[PDB]
This record gives sequence, structure tokens and C-alpha cells, in this order.
Amino acid sequence: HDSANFIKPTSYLAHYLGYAWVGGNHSQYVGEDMDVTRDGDGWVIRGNNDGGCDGYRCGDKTAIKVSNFAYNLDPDSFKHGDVTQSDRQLVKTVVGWAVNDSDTPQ
Amino acid sequence: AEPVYPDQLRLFSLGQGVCGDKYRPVNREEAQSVKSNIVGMMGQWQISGLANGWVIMGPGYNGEIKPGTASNTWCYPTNPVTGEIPTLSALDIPDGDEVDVQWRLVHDSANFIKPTSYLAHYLGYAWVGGNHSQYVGEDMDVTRDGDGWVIRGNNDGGCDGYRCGDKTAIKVSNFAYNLDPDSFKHGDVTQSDRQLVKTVVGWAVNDSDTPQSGYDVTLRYDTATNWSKTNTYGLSEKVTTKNKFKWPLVGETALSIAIAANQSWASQNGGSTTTSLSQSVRPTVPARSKIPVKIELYKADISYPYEFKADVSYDLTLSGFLRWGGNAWYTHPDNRPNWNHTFVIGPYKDKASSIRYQWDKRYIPGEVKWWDWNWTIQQNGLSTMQNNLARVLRPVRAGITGDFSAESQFAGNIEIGAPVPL
Amino acid sequence: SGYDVTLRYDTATNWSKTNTYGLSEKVTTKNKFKWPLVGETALSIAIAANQSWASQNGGSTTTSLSQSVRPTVPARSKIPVKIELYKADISYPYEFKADVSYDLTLSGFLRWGGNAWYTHPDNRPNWNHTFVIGPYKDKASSIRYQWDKRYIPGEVKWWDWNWTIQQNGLSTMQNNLARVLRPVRAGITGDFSAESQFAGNIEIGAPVPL
Repeated sequence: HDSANFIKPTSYLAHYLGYAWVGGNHSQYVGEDMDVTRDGDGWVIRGNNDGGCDGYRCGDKTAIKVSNFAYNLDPDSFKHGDVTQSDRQLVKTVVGWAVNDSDTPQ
Repeated sequence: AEPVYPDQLRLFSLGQGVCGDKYRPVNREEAQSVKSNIVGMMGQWQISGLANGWVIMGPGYNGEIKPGTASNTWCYPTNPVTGEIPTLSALDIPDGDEVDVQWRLVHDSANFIKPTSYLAHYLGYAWVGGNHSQYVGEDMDVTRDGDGWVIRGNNDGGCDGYRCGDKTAIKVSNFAYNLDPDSFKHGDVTQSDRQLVKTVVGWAVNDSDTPQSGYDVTLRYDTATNWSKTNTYGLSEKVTTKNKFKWPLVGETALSIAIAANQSWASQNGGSTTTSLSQSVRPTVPARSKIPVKIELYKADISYPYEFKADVSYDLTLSGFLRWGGNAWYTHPDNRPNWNHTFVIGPYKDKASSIRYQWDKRYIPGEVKWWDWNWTIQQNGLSTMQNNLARVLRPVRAGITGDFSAESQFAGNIEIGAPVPL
Repeated sequence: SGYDVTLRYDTATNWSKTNTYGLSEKVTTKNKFKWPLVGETALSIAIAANQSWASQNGGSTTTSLSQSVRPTVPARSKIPVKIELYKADISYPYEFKADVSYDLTLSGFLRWGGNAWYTHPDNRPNWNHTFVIGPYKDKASSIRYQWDKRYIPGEVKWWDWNWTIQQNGLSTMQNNLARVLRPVRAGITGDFSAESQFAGNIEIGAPVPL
């Protein structure tokens, strides 16, 4: 949702490479009047299509998709809390004895 | 851009641009982030103002955002408050075994029965209460069935209402215990029904002039199972012909010729499981002496008692039909349909059963896939919902005593004997 | 110290079972061909299709016995070693002191006037039930568990102890059950015996200078 740091540079990148209609109907500049929507595991940014427009195929607007987020940790910053268990089902168990009858530790 | 919670939006009418005392106007980006919520709070042909000369239109205009000017202004607090669910102090239950503690939890009226009934009522379930009262959560019956408990309104006599008699039920099951690490103790382990598997005896002889440690005897025992399934398909073709041969000096010879071709396809799946038990002994023998050893393996039943101190968590299931006037499901049905949903009252397991996750996601319309909490806030008020949910999610602590038991487990014995001079 | 000799011995058994089902279809036709310079040629054509399903289950068991020797040898010398494995019958006596527990089974028919089963039958039916007089194993055979659960009607699934209290009095039942569940102690002597077990022998000998 950051306009000056994410939405404008990405729209200009798409415009410089030759994609068509990067922008909404309520503005004339690249990267303005854009809509952000959440869908599944990603996000979609597209120009708003409400009203009418002038141009050969205006209405087929370019979409930008963001997904596949990854995280590169600082090694000395990770912490975790308490581990809890639920729905426990036994598999197997064993008991025994170890007997030492000699004169030294074994 | 900052997140916008729909319950904090306010509409001033102090001229074009003027916006509250500790309030700032909402930008086009933020307004679009929650467009459906804002449009749902406007008149059919209403037009209201935003920041930097934009405007939003009502449901009659399909909620369009376009440049313009208006006298109204939607506004948001300069320093907004956090609408988080509070945390209360823990509820202590007197000691006992598991069923004893569960009995004391579900029969508590002020701490369990009322908050859960109010939660079911706020979400839109019908007829939460008994026939001998008019208030929510009173005249309820508690019954034990299997591994859980059921709480339902009493149905004795008559009632007035369209479908009174179809009363909502609340189910409690799947209890779990989070132990304090330094509180667990167990008692004596006892065995019964012992059947021998195998045994071995031996000697370890040392005839050199130094102590020796390089000896080993090992006994191992395994069992396994397996399964498989297969499917096959085939095709075939055959052609037959009769042929005669009037060869010289033979006169005539008759014979038939047949040629065939076939093709086949097969597919298989399977699996297996294995369990293994191993025991070893490795003695240290003094110079010029020898030592005897012995190993045994049995099968037996095992029992012992235990005790500890823990936190208690469980599952909660609500069953009934949803009210026609209004309910909190995100699709808002109006055909009075039957409904089931499970919440996990404890640590997080997944999004569909976590109240805290869904509550902290009411600012993202694309995340709202089970219950609509903005609707409950709109119907009842923010503090009411906060206090009810805080009472529902209150931690529980208890002391536990119990017994362990299992059939046909393993039991072993390993021995090193006294040395004998050579 | 880096030496090792190892001798290992294994035995195993296995089993399996299978079921199969199948279907088939065949179609046959006779066809004639009066080709030029052949006059007439006769032949039959057949086409078939089949389908099958199979299912299998099985298991196995294995037992293993292993022995090793790893000597430490002085500088400029050598040592001999030996390992043996036998099969034999084994016996020995023993003694100890212990607590004693057992099972108790009651067989008969239940009285028509009144009985303590939770369904309270009145057809004088034959009955069997087992109690475990000792540590806990499960709810159905534990007197103490059922006695401490007479305040939860949904737990009463075998015997009705409230009915016995009503018929006889609380202290009477308490004293009788206390005498039934009394602990027992004794000293024991016995003999162990088993056939075709394992017996081993491992030896490290005296060094020989080179």
C-alpha cells in the first residue's frame, strides 16, 4: 500500500518495458488511481476500471502480482517460546533394569 | 498508509476540508482498502469527501471514487487506540483427576455457561436458553456423553416462537494439558501377564596382563506388517486362416494358421510398518579373570500413577440454525440454515478456529472468510464484544492426578556379574 | 586398539494372503474376401478385453544374536582370540519379596427381586464379571474408580453403587470393600526354565612377543 516506494516504481517499470494501460480511468499519469486487492497468498495491483475511457483497447489493463515472500534472518535474533502438545496417541514403550555386580563402575 | 479499522471512522459536517480536533481526513488509498465497509454505511445517493480533493459515492453509484468536492468528510483519529482483546488473570480449579476437573469447569455458571451462551447469541444462533426463563444463558442443562459434555437449554413444557424447540447446543471436548516442567512425578511401575521372548547367557574371558574393555553381546527382535493393491487392463486380437497344399508326392495337406497380439497395463500401491527392540552389554574385565553376563526380553502390561500442574485447553462446537433477521456469517444467509463450527480455546492451530486471528484481521476484507466481526461490533458495541471475548478466552489452571496403563509392551533386564580369578 | 571381529546369526519367518477378481469379454466374427486372383479367402476375427483387481496382506518376525571382540595389543606382539555360539536349555533358582494381586470373576444369575446392574434386569439372567484386585488397568474392572464416580450419572455403565448403599448402608459397604481390597505380602522362592536359548563365549588370550 505504499505509493511513493512501491506502487509508482513498479508501474513505471511495467510502462518502460512496453505494457499497455498502466493506470486508472480517473487520471492521465502512469501509476495513479490503482486498486490493491488480496487474493489467496498474494496481492494484485491494477488500474481502476469504472466509467468510460478513450483508446483502442482501454479496458484491458495491466496487472502486477506480488507473491512468494521469503525472509533472511539475522543469526542472533531468533527466539521461540513454549512448546505445547495436543491429541496424544501412544505408539510403544519399554522398561528395564541395568545391574552391576562387579567392583568398578560400568 | 496506515490500517483503518471500520469501527473508528467518523463523519464530520464542518465544511469542506475541516476535520475534527484530533482527526485527520482519510486518503483515497485508505478509503479503497475498506471500500465495501464504508459503502455499507452510506445512503443510497450520498456523496462524501476525502483528502486531496477526492470523493466517494453511495451504493446507488456502485461505490465509485472520483475527484470532486463535498461538505462532508470521513475522518480517522490522529492517535488511534488499539481494539485488542484484553487478557484476564487465571481461574484456579481445585485438584483432582481429569474428569473431576472437567466436571467443575462446565458446571460453573458465571465463568463458563453465561459467556459461551452470549458468544453463541451474538453470532446469530437461535434459541440459546431454556423454557423457564426469558434471558440468554439461563435454565441450561449439562449432560455427559462419551468423551465430552453438552450444554443445551431445557425443553420441558411449551414455548412461544416460530421454531422454539430447535435449541442450540454447545459441545466441549478434546482437553489438553500444558505442564509446568518441574512439577511432574510418577510412582512405582508394576508389570503383569509376562510372556518370555528370548534370553542369552555368556562369558567374557581376559587372559592378558591389562584390563580389557572390548566385548559385546547384542540381542535384537523385530516385527512388521505390509499391504498392497493392484489394477490391470488388457486387450487382445486373433486371426485364423485355413490353408491347403497339394504338394507333389503328398496329394494334399490341410492346416490352420493363427496369429495373436496382446497388450497390458498394471498399477500398484502399498506400504509397511516395523518395530524393533535391541539390548547390549559391554563389560570391563580385570587382568587374568572372567565375568558372566545375561540378557532377557519379555512382554507385559505396565501401570503407574502420576501427578502434575498444568494449563487446560479444549475445543468448543456450536450447533443450531442461524436467525433470519441477522447473523454474523460472512455470506449472511436468510434461509434459516443448520450450522456447525469449532473454535480452539487455547494456543493457535489454524485460521478457521482462531478467534484472535480473525479479530485482528477485520481491516483486510480479503481475509474475512468465516465470521464477520465488524457486524457484531456494529450491532452490540466495541466494549461489550471485547469484554465477552475476554471472558471466553480466560486461562485455566489445575492440579492433576492420574493413572497410566497399556497392554503388551516391552520389559528388559541386563546384568554384569562378579569377576572370577583364573 | 583398532581391531574387531564380529559373528552374527539371524532367523526369520513370514506369511501372506491374497484375493483376486476378474472380468472378461470376447467377440468373434467370420469374414470372407473374394479378392482378384484369389477367388475367395475365409478367416475369423476375435477381440477380447479383461480387467482385474487384487489385494494383499502379510507380516514377518526376526531374531538376531551378535558377538564382538576388540583387543588391545602391546607394541611388537600379537594376541589370539576366539568366539563361539551354542543353543541350550537354561535353568536357575531365585527368591524375592513381593506384593500379590489377582483377578476375581463372579458367575451366576441375578436375583429377580433386586440387583445392582445399571439396567436392573428381571428375567433372572446368567452373568459374568471380572474385577482386578490391585493396580488400575481400566474402568470396567476397577472398583475404586466406579465407587468415586457415583455422582456422575453419565459414568454409571456397569454397577450401581448408590443402590447398594441405599439397600445396606454406607458404613457396611465401606467396611466390606475395605476388607476385599486389602494388600497382601509374601516371600517367594521359585525355579526358571526355558528350552533352546542362546549361550556364548568370548576370549582374549595372552600376548606373544614377535
